[PDB]
Amino acid sequence: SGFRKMAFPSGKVEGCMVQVTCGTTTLNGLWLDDVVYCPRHVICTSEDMLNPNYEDLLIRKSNHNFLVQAGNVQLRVIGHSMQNCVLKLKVDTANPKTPKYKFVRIQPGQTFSVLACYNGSPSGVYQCAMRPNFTIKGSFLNGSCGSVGFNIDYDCVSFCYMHHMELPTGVHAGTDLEGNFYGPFVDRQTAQAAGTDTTITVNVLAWLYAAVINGDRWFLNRFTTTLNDFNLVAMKYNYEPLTQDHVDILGPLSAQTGIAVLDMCASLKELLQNGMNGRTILGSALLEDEFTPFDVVRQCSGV
Amino acid sequence: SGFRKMAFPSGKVEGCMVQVTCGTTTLNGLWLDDVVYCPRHVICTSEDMLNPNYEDLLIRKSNHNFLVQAGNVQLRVIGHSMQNCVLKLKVDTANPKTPKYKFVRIQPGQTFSVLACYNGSPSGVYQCAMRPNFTIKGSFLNGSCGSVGFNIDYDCVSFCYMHHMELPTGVHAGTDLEGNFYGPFVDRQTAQAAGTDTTITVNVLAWLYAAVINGDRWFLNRFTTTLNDFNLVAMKYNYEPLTQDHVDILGPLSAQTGIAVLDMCASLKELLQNGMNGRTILGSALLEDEFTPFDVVRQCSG
Ligand SMILES: O=C(N(CCCOc1ccccc1)Cc1ccns1)N1CCc2c(F)cccc21
Ligand SMILES: O=C(N(CCCOc1ccccc1)Cc1ccns1)N1CCc2c(F)cccc21
Repeated sequence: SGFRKMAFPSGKVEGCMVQVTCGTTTLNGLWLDDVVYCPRHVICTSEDMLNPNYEDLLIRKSNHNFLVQAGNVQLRVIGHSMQNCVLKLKVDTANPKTPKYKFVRIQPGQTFSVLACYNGSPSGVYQCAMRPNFTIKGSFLNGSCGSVGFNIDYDCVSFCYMHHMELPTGVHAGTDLEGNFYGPFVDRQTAQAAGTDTTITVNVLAWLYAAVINGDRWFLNRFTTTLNDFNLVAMKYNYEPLTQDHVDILGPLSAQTGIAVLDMCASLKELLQNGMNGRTILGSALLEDEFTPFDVVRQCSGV
Repeated sequence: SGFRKMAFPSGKVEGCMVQVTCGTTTLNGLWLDDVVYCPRHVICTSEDMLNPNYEDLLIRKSNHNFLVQAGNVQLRVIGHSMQNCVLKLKVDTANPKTPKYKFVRIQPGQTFSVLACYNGSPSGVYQCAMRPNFTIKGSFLNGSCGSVGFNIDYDCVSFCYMHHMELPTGVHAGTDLEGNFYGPFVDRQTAQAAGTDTTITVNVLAWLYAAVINGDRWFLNRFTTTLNDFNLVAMKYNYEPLTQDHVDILGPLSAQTGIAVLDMCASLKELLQNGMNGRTILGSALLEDEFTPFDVVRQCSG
């Protein structure tokens, strides 16, 4: 019993965090095998950030202009290249703590754990969702760039996010580990702003299934809905469209609980209309959208 | 920017988690040097749990009654003893990944990270507070017993909690690593209930200071209160009394924001009475009480 925002155990990632310095700029890098990955803006001054030409900034650098520290130990850089918005530093030592890993690009609505780091030293771990507007609602201060997001499956770490910047609303933007930004954002100080965000409907439905599994049914009703009528209503509350794919993904939870997906949809419609009337669902007074169907299954009793 | 419930990185503790089996009962243990710590109820059958005589149940056990698995590797048990409600198994191998550590007992209102584990295998990490009623609002299924709570300072792990049981309301109870329970609970399956809980006032005020630091300001006011009048309100709404010590601990945040604690109390006083006026504070439609003043400073300025 209980239901918590739970992160993956972070130890496999902790052993990969290093500090990268170029000039007066320090941030975090990810040391896997003999490569360190970090945001390419490490090669920029503050002045450079308005209109950087990364090709021109990088060609002026030699390997020894990059200082990489792994705990107490300096790693020697013996090569560098840029891939999209990520700098890849070849080092002369393979990380002996490299876990089984892959690089994955996630889609909006997917969750991951973030290891927030400063000066190559891990500070804290929390769970995030990729918002529909391609931002994350993290907790990051100056010095956090190059902190990573990940999932773990068996003993395999799937890296999906690297932190690059803060937007004016206090949310965060970054790239996959191939250096491609999530969303329309750029590693340039421009007037970019987060789009108006929306609620991740499939996740809210998963979390309502979690509430049922943990023994709460107060919010159900005697109605059903068509998928189209559900979407017409939900969109009036700035909820994401629910697709047939989402309905399919919810099948196992439907089966475990005996509540048809469109019957849970009718429940959600009524919750948006009514509020909670002084009640809570899994300890929350609002509808939670940062647990995926997978996350509910992961955490909840299968009974 | 941003404000998130954050756990400590768990790697130092991951390297200490093992599986302990006695008969048909399997749960998690903590392997530090050549000793494995786990709940003593591992020595019980389901029948024994109704009215266990732990003294007798342990005397009847030998080293050979215990299996300890560290990953793929069986550790041989070469000694056993009990300290309060914790079983200590001496093993033939010192854990090479033992961190610098201490055992500390925490106070209600204090926070810690939990590494939730099953079959000696870490599955997830989250942040908890020790509630005033000495329970924790965790997330634990069968097989989680022996999962631990901890804080980290520099390179030193301070272990403060070991999971023992679930209560009927779905909250959790356990011990410090010396086997002393938090709260008026016993390791027997008999009728037990969480006391009516109360809200950790100093933590709510800390979180209101966090909201101000993150530019959430709407609940500030000109109008203020006394400690006495505030505490009359606190008592009405099942909040813990606010002490002068609490007021002192919040001093940094008072200074940073220009908002006196008793002015923030009047804000909180209005929120408990008048409510939240449709609104949210840091994305919450409840008053959050599981961030300490230290946790806010740690995350906002660090
Ligand atoms: O948002 C930030 N910074 C760093 C600002 C200083 O950037 C620099 C950059 C280079 C040298 C010295 C200083 C503050 C953060 C808070 C929490 N997370 S990152 N950055 C860093 C990268 C970036 C962009 F490419 C575009 C817009 C903003 C930003
Ligand atoms: O709450 C639990 N259990 C385990 C029940 C099986 O206990 C046993 C114990 C021994 C042998 C066979 C079976 C369910 C949990 C859910 C989430 N966290 S623990 N326990 C185990 C210990 C305990 C007490 F000392 C007093 C009351 C309840 C419990």
